[PDB]
Amino acid sequence: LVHVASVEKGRSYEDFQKVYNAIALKLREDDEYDNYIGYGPVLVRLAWHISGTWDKHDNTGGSYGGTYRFKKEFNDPSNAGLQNGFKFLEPIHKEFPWISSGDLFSLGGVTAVQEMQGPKIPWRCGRVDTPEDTTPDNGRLPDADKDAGYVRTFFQRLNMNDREVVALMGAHALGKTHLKNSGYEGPGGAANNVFTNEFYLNLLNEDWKLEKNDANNEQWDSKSGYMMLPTDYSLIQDPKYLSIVKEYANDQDKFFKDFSKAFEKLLEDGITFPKDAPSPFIFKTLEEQGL
Ligand code: HEM
Repeated sequence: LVHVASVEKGRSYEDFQKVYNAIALKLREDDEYDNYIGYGPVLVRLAWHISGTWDKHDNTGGSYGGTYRFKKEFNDPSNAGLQNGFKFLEPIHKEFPWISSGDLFSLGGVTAVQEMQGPKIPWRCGRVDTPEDTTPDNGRLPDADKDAGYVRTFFQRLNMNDREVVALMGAHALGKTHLKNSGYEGPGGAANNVFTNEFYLNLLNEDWKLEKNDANNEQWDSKSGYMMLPTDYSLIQDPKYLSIVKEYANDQDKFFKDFSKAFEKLLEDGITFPKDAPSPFIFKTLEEQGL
């Protein structure tokens, strides 16, 4: 399967910076969502789940085709709760009907991270919508109730290595688990709509307790009111993972730099970019624009 990036006709940096600003302006406006967390965390989760279907072996799945717009992927049990990120973006797609679905879902994730004061993420245009029959089947996204060997093995399919996996998981400092979506409940920290390295700090400094929640699932709970998933706590159980966790709890700039590279790579897996294709765009935030 080859998927070649095709820039939307005649579009350039300024067009996509207009779509960025539209998403970012609505993130500021619709602030009440999920008890004032706002839409940013569900939008970086949506960009991860449309990319996380990729399989390196046959180049199926991935962010290129925008296939989450089809019922099979929209109704995947693993995507429960992401309909709220879709409905947030649907106004903006009506306003810029020329951007492809893959591009709009991935730029929403980029915009949310930078607007929640994360690192800049280089983003590239050119994903092309593909037919309903290209939609990957349910079951390619990871279970939460498993251990470190499962996480390592699952992420080899998206060929991410240990460092990349640990840098990507730092995004679980954002938002929260919702019992009616996943059977898990609670936030992982106090700053859950500002991008920081707090996931790593909480993992190493809190007093975790294995408890059973109302959906009868086990999760790691702390006195402070935070929770960690079994696959999250996995990172301090494995010796290779645990020493990268310590590296990111001791250096927030290295965390930001490595997250930026692994999230771009995540979003680009499966796509062939021609050598005459434009460079990756670095978008300015509303704040850097005085907007
Ligand atoms: C083995 C890996 C992973 C598993 C099992 C997993 C699982 C989960 C689960 C069960 C939730 C709760 C969903 C809900 O109830 O609403 C969640 C939320 C979230 N995850 Fe993951 N995740 C994984 C990796 C990642 C990665 C790599 C990213 C992003 C780079 C990510 C970003 C998020 C975000 C931002 C949320 C919060 C959503 C919200 O607030 O609504 N996840 N994760």
